[PDB]
Amino acid sequence: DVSFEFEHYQVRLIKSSDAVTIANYFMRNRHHLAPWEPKRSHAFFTPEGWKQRLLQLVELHKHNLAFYFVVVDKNEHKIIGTVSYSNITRFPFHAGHVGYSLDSEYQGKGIMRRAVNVTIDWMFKAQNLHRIMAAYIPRNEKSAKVLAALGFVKEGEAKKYLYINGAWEDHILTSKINDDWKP
Amino acid sequence: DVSFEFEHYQVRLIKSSDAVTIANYFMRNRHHLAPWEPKRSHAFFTPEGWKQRLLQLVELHKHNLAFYFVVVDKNEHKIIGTVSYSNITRFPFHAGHVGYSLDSEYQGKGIMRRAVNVTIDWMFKAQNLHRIMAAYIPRNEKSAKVLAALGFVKEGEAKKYLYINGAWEDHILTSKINDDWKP
Ligand code: NA
Ligand code: NA
Ligand code: NA
Repeated sequence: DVSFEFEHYQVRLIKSSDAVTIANYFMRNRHHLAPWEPKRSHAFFTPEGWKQRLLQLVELHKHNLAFYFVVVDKNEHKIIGTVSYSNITRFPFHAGHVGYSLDSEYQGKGIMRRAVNVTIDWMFKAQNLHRIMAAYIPRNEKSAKVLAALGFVKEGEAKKYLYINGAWEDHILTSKINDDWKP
Repeated sequence: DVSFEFEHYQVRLIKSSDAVTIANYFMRNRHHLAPWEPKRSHAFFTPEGWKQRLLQLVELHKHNLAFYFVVVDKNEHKIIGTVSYSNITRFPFHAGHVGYSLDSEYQGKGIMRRAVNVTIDWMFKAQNLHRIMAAYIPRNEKSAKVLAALGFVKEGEAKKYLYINGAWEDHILTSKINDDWKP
């Protein structure tokens, strides 16, 4: 099954047996991630909430409708990042949205750059997507740099795009196009 | 002295008291190592040979001239690996050579990568080395992957470099440079 390794990390599809570790990761990083993401339900921080979500994701993956990757620190046996491909459409768009997160203690190590690059490559080659879209709040410099480094091209800006922490936030829209897409 | 622990392992400087256990380790891995390393004398595989060797090493440790680390399985109280920093030069090179080995029953667990990573980090930060050199036979894929994972950069190739098991063996030359070295 789908697995990528570099240094002491492993990037792979999330599994049902990840329920506790993924809940631990979002609990651990609750404060760090809170100002950048929409309001989260209680189930989002719990292993029982993730048990249910994982049932849905297994089903989504069966139909090639979603691909939720975790970044594992093999030294620590814990999840330290996520790379999620969602809102996948086939004909006539062949597009998906990518969203990612990283543990607050693993910043500035090029992990997100690598994890996203290897998964985009797989989404293009193994899943035959034509387009991956990403959107980030302009003051999220780390996110901007990652996307630029990976050859995502800025497409414009949607003002007041997503409701986060009680306010509409502008987002830069960016995308990467797969020239080798097969009809 | 210097000590690193992870899982059920400890990486530390070798000591006089290790004479028997280091001997057992090389005697245990004699055959797995013969195709990969230079011919060793008989004394290399005896506790008495190491007593002497250790008296020299203990001395090199004292004047920061050499750092011979062992990897210990704390559960079994056995040495299962080595990481040796030798050929150390201060001004105007600030460089040394790393050589390492792992017990053949302990392969595939990333033990070597972690042992070398944590000690390179110490050589850079606590010993202020500028450069660590490593060289490997191209068909030693296990060694190549360790070095790649730790960010060693290929500098070239030395044909017919070391005489091993009755023939001169080509070696890839690699290094890691400490950008934070202080003059
Ligand atoms: Na953002
Ligand atoms: Na490591
Ligand atoms: Na020989």
